[PDB]
Amino acid sequence: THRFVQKVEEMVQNHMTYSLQDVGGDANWQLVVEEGEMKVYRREVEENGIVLDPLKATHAVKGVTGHEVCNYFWNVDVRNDWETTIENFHVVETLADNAIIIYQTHKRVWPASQRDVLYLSVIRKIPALTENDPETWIVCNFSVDHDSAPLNNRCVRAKINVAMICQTLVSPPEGNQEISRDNILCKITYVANVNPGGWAPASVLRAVAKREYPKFLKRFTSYVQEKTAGKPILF
Ligand SMILES: O=S(=O)(CCO)c1ccc(-c2ccc(C3CCCC3)c([C@@H]3C[C@@H]3c3ccccn3)c2)cc1
Repeated sequence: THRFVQKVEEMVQNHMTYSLQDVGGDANWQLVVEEGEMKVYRREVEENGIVLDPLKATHAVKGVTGHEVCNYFWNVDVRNDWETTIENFHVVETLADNAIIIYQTHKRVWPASQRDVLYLSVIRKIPALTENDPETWIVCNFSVDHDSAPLNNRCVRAKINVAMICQTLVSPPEGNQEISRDNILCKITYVANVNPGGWAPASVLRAVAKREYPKFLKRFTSYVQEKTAGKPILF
């Protein structure tokens, strides 16, 4: 269908295999911020003196489904309503109705150079592995090469592997009556592995992540709740 079908399958399954695991009981993850059901963890990792710190967060969001949260996360048309760190983005290629390649630049984090990034963004529904398990909706954004990447002399090229992974729990339907948003809960696992791609001072990157990831999770999840309130549910 397109040349990244196989790569998308591998990235998506790697997340299904490894990113969903619980880390509440795992001392290898440091719990760095908690704000109610929002739990943000990371591991301190450097390669060549450059911070890579794997970031993993869980959250539980009332009144929205995983399909909704993934649609709003993936849909480039609403990106600017919730995103606060992007300076410019351009859709570089459409691969399928569920997969695009995006070029974007991020607001500079002083005193490091601005970063840019070039990634495939894909949204998939992953069927329940057994009839006992929840279905999953996942967006994965992972860096790829491309010939129509911009020359941007201000920016160092970061590389990312991010996933927003959602499972949705509902009260079952009571005969012929729909499920209300009061009875739905979206369990989120969000993972972000970011390679700044060059020099950046470690303590500043760490302080910035510790502040901006929870701000992002809070703003984005509230944004989905606000936009879906009183709209029919899209399961
Ligand atoms: O969830 S997504 O796919 C949403 C689509 O954009 C995504 C999230 C985060 C990034 C990201 C890119 C660059 C940087 C750093 C690297 C060196 C200097 C800039 C960071 C650091 C961690 C801080 C950060 C955290 C959360 C949101 C934005 N910024 C994060 C990219 C994509």
